[PDB]
Amino acid sequence: PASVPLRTEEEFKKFISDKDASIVGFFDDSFSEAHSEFLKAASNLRDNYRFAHTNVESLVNEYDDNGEGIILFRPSHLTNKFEDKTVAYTEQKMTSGKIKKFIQENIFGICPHMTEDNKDLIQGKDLLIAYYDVDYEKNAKGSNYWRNRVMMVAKKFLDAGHKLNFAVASRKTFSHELSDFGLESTAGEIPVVAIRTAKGEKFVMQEEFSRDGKALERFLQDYFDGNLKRYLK
Repeated sequence: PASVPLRTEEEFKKFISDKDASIVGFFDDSFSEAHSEFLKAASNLRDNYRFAHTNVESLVNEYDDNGEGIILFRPSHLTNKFEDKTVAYTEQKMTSGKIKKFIQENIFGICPHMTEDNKDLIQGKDLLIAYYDVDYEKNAKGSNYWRNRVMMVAKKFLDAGHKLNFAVASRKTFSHELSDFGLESTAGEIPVVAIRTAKGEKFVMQEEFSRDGKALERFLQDYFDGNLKRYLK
């Protein structure tokens, strides 16, 4: 069952309550080229992502207007002012190739929480990570406080046309990665920040992370302007 059939609204609401994102197909025609292409995408990628599909009429009618849609639902605990919880597939034609691209480009949003499980999906492109005591079990309050500050700043650079991906991550979980940046792992609350480019250059924020976001802002400005020396371990 590469994609989970959702048979009621209640099963749908259950599916999307996960700590990870949901990729949900809405098809009134289970035999269409499009439905087939989604099950193909689902069979191909189900090891790293959560797929489900539905022909429940109220659901299909809600999320698409022509009985043929895909929506990504990002995790409820991560919803924020800077982006929306849902992303619709808006290409005219659904192919497995286009669908995989849409997942890769949209599933994580402005600043995912990087975990042990999703790290290989998030890493690989030019990426800023803020590391701190992220833990949505015991510390949702702290986790949101710092993530909202990273996102507020990131959103401004993104809107301005800059290309860089962002994430937050546990300074404890990723204690080993930190040594790449000459950062130590502590139980301390204040984020440390470093960028790794796709081509392997590392840039480490020097100033302390200020509550108003301006230290991050100055670091990113210098990064984009080409004013930072890279970190050599």
